[PDB]
Amino acid sequence: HMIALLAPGQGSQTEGMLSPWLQLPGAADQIAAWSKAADLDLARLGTTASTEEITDTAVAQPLIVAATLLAHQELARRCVLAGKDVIVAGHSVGEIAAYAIAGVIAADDAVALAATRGAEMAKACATEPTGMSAVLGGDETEVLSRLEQLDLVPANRNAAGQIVAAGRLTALEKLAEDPPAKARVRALGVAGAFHTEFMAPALDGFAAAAANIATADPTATLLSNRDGKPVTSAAAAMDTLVSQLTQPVRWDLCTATLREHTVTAIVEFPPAGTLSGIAKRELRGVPARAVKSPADLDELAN
Repeated sequence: HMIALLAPGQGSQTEGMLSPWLQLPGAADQIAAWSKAADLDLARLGTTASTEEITDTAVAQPLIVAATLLAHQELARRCVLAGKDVIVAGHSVGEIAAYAIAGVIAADDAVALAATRGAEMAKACATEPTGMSAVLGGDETEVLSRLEQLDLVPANRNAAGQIVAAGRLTALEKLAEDPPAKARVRALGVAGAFHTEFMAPALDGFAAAAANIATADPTATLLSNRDGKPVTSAAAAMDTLVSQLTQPVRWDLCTATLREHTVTAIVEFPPAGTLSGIAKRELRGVPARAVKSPADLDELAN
């Protein structure tokens, strides 16, 4: 059989998200090591900081990856999944955590790389007034067509009827003013058009950081948001990760690939979001587990 391990992206972070994890043995110590690598007080950020302060992309990205890996670390500690085949996939910034889960990069380097990705993208959000807006429902063709008409990018293709448009706020506003029939448009609380050319100025810093990190070929099937296909080599995986900075997240293609395999169970790492639910739609009959507390890293075995 095969267990799908899914790593969440931005939008799922919440105040105190690390509290229930800093109780584990070695947790606090790892956050200290990661706080150093990312030059960020992740400890206070994930426990006391306000949801508003942590919504800053420069912070939520490494914080989300940190939460994800703490769980993975503990999961690795108890060897609960030792011996079981897995397929790994992450959404957006979640890919960095997915890479660490799949053994491409060390956890400390993953968090620091995530912190760089956040600081660089934050910088990029300042070069143009951009944003992202979820578009739910509506006739797919009409919605997508409308997006191109407005110079908007379908930065996220998450599932049928589940897309995220991104571009200049100016174009996002014209979208919300006249939405395609039946389509709901909701502006997301993000500083810019992630996964689009508008993040281009963040490439240099992100690319340089990635090129200096020690990598290894994935120890497990690792999918990419690029096209839902696996990246089989360290180099291919990293090059794709850097490139994803300005490219659409094809989450729909990733889940389609999961279907191709014999995924018998779905595990979504914290801060648990909506990946489990999205993955359920295509992998019907497959049980899912939302990891939001250490008291969950047990059932995963059975």
